Formats: sequence, structure tokens, C-alpha cells
Amino acid sequence: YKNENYDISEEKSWGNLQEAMENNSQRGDNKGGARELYSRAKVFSFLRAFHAPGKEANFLETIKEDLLGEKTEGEGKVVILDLPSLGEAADFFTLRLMDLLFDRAVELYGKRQANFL
Amino acid sequence: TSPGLAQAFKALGIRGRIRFYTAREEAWARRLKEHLGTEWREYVEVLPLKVDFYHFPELAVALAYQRRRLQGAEPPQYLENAFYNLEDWKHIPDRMAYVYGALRKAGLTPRKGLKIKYKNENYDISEEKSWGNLQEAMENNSQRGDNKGGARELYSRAKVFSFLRAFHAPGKEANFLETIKEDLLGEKTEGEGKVVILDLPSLGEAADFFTLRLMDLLFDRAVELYGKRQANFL
Amino acid sequence: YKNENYDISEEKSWGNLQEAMENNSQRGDNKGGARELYSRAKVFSFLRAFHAPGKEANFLETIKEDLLGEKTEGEGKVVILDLPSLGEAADFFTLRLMDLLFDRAVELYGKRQANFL
Repeated sequence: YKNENYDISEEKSWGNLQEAMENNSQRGDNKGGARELYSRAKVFSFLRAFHAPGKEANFLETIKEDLLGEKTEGEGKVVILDLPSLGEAADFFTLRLMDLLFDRAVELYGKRQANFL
Repeated sequence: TSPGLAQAFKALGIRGRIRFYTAREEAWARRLKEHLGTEWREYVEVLPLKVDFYHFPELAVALAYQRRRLQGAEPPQYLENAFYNLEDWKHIPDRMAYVYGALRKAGLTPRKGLKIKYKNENYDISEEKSWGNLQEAMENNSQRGDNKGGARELYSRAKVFSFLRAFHAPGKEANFLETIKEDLLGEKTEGEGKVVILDLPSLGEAADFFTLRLMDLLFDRAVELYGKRQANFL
Repeated sequence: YKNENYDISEEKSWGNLQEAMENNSQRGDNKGGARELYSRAKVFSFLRAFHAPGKEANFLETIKEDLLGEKTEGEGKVVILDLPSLGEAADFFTLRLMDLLFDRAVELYGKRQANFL
């Protein structure tokens, strides 16, 4: 932020970040997308269920590497997803995973086949 | 046991009428030799579908501008500016350095001896040491406002050209789109027939882009010939 | 442009006009319709087929004068259009032509009749 390096993992540095972020721009001029997101931040509360702090995991990428990876070519990997454990976000994740897999398969076209069901 | 057009033409004695475009020339040449014999070059002509993107940077920007765009279509602003104003940049060697640098940063292998004119010193992209010196010089200038945006955005966000590695062949200067137009509607290739067969699967994910662009090119030329001669192709 | 007069026909004056346009436009402040059109000029490239320098270069006005001109009242002039020569731009032109003619037919109501097929 600006030119200072705050550590949001710490309570005091996060408080300093919040104070510097809110107090400086006390003019209400050009409340763009980012500022209004910060104002309406409460819309992100439901993500606390399927969130784990810090793994660079992105299980969608893991599934993509399992089914269409370079070093996982062949090997016939069977992927089973426990959709009911995802609650109300199952449809979104299913659609995004399907789109990602289809785009990867299209990119691989001309070299090798996707070969999965 | 069902023959193709190349084998049908050989039986009928029709020579020099098939032009085969593919990105797998070696694979098809071996197959052609074992079916049409040693003299297979008298019936089929094999031509490459790969293009040197350094020679035609306008094809590189067009391919990236019309990519997958997962679900919500979000054409980035920096690609849109480069897509519309690339021809203007060609008259300015300073801006064209960022375009060539963006291609080299993505991983596109250039031809040997290729040189650019960044600032006032001639650098060698094909040489690894000189490529490093050019890369550092592009950060020394990029320390103030300068010309942020336009060409500089392409160099910074040069990962959009990563997928072009499959379609790039250094030192080609072919432009098969213009070659096919001359084959079918060329002034000197008047009549006399010409069968053009395109190996679409070898073009991967760019087959849809090149097929639509080729048909637009051919249809516009056919309109220009109206009142003079007919297109006469299927 | 501004207050200086140029000659876009001449190469050097056109270059001076370009220098005037892009030299002072290094602000990016509220890009409007005109500047956005200038930045996207290639959209007009397909018009190169139908363009012809001159002043009385408008076949629509000539056809309007032929079919509804006061000088050509009566006459019975037969107008035939070679539509295929207009390529992919025929439809538009045709529509426009009709609308133009129709407007004049409304403007002459009470004075005379259009009288054409």
C-alpha cells in the first residue's frame, strides 16, 4: 500500500494498515471498484468454510495436473469428487473445473488427446 | 483399401495440381513415398503451415487477441491498443523493440543474426549475451513516466504469447495465407486448376482462426474480380 | 485543428498534423468519441473500395434527383443498380437509398406524387 510494507498477519500491523488506508482518503472522491469492495467486504464471509490459509493449493490445478499433466500422461487416473461436502458452492466449482479442463484439452490439441471420461 | 485423391490423381495421370499444407511435413512425406512411390513429388507438393512471427508480428497479436477468453469475455486493454495500432508502431524502431522483446521474452526462438535498434545501439536478440544487455537497458529507461502503456505493456505482460511456440518456425518468410490466395485467385495462376488440401488437425487450436481469416481473404478478392472473371473454385 | 491550418493532402503537412495531434495528447484525460475513433482508425479500412475523391460523389443524391427531382418531373427514368458490384456493402446502401427516397416522397406530399415502381 502506497510505499509501506504492512504485515496483515499481525494484529498491530493490520491495524496500522487499516488506519492508513481509511484515514488518508477521507474525501469521498472517485470511490472506484476497489474502494467500494473494501466498503462492502462483508460479502466474502461465506468463503471461510472452504478456505485454508496458505498452501498455493488450488485443488482445481491439482485435478488438472492429475488428468492432463505432462508427467501424468497415461496412468489412467480416476478422480472422484465429494460434491455434497462443498455445500452451496458445488455447482460453481464443477462448472469452473469443467471449463478449465476443456481449455487445457483444447490447448493440448494437435499434440495429444485428452483421453478421459 | 479406399484410395485418396493423391492416389486417384496418380492413376489418372494428373500431375502438378495438388498442394498440401501441413505442419507435419516429415510424417506426410514418409507416408506419401510408400504409397505413391519414388516419384511422388510429381503429383503432390508439400508446404509448411508454420510462420515466423518475427516477420509477421500482426499475426501474433491477432492470434492472442481472439483466444479462449474463459467464460466471461475480457479482452485486455493492452492487447486492444496493440491490435489496432501495430501498423503505426512499425514506423518507430523504438516502439518495435518492445514488440520483438515481448516475443523473445515469451520464448519464441528467433533466427540467427536478427538485430534490433533499441535506443541508438544495435543489439542481437539471437545471441544470449546481447539479449541480456537489451533486457537490462529496457529497465534503465523504464524508471519514470516515459511512454507507459502501449508497447511497454506488451513487454511487461509478454506471457500472453506463450502458446505461439507451437506455431512458430524461425526463418520462414512464407505467409501461407497469401500463397493460397495466389494459388486459387492469382493473376499469373489463371485457370489451369489447383487443388489445395489443408491439414487442419496439425494447426492445433489455431485452425479456427486461420480458416476464418483465409475465407475472408478469398471472398474479398472474388468480389474484386466481378465483371472481369469468375473465381472458379469449390 | 486548434487554430493552425494544414493540408492533409500533402505528406509533410499531414505529418505536422499528426505531430500536433499526438504531441499534446499525452494526458489520457476523459477519452471521448473523437479521440477513440482516431485511435481505432483501421475500422474504416474496408471503406477503401467505395471511396472516390471529388465533391459530387454521392450516387444516392443522383438517384434521388433522377426519380424525384423537380427538373426531371415526368420523364419516367428507369434506374437499375448493379448490386453485386457493391460486395458485402449492398444491403446497407439499398436500405439507406430506400429510406432517403421515402423521405422525399413524404416531403412532396400535397405538391405532387412520387410516381415510380
